[PDB]
Amino acid sequence: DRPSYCNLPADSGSGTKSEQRIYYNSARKQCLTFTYNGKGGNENNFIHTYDCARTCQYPA
Repeated sequence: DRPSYCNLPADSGSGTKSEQRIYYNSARKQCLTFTYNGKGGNENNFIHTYDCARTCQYPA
């Protein structure tokens, strides 16, 4: 089943070190880029596209 946090919106969090991360967009069923400020945010926040795809897009 899909973890519920996969359905949270992208959350850029706080901080000054901007960094690209990947999030699952539940409406589009796609793993997309977003800008993460380095701190805070939520669990729908992945280092690599494959992480998002295996965890949220095509979950075990």
